[PDB]
Amino acid sequence: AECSVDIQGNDQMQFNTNAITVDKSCKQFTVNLSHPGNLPKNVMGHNWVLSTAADMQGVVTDGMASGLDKDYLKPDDSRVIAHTKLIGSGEKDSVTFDVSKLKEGEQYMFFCTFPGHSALMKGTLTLK
Amino acid sequence: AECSVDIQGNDQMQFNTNAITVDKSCKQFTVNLSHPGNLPKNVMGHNWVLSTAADMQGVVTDGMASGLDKDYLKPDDSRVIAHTKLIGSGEKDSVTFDVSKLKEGEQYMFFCTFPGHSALMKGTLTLK
Ligand SMILES: [Cu+2]
Ligand SMILES: [Cu+2]
Repeated sequence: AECSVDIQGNDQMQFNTNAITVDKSCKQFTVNLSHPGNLPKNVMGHNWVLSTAADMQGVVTDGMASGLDKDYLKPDDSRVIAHTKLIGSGEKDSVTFDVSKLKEGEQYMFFCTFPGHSALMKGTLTLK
Repeated sequence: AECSVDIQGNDQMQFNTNAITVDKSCKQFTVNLSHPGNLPKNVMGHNWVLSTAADMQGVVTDGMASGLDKDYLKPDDSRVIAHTKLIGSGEKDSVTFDVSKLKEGEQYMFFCTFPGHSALMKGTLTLK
């Protein structure tokens, strides 16, 4: 912990946390995502994407349209604050981002953009 | 209609109906399944599988273990009353089964066995 969090996406399309707090003293913050299940990336791939709560739906919709090869994210989507790659069973990936890109008193959501998964795989992130 | 129903499973991992009623006047019943989305079968394939409610979990778990080559269904699973093939985008399939294989007073469930889909892709079938 301290400026990092570990999250897992499983074969039941669930993240193992639904809320992340980012300490305002952290200059940067790292998310370490792993996949503890046994299903492959094409069937049950997961990623972790951060946007404002207001931008989440447009990022999910355009992520689906980008497809498979683009890790279901529109390239250079300006609304994505940070995101991982899409990972399969047994993989891991991290993203570190600057905490100065987050405002106090704004609502953020993290979610997975694999088709259909965001209904279940989503949570809030807040500065503290 | 009445002795047949048209169902579709889309890219949002949902069926367009979650309850089917089979009139006891029907000697046979036909299910026509289509996939109106753009995702491929190995990423978002769908099938329509019928069993008793009590047998659904076992069918889904064993189905998952059989893999894509088996259309995610255990070969000659006696718990499956009827099923289609697994189809991808723009495909369709149809299956007809005998209504006397259903009895009144028993709870039946139709569902998709592609990994993870049955959490949302399921519904009741009732003989009325
Ligand atoms: Cu996911
Ligand atoms: Cu399905």
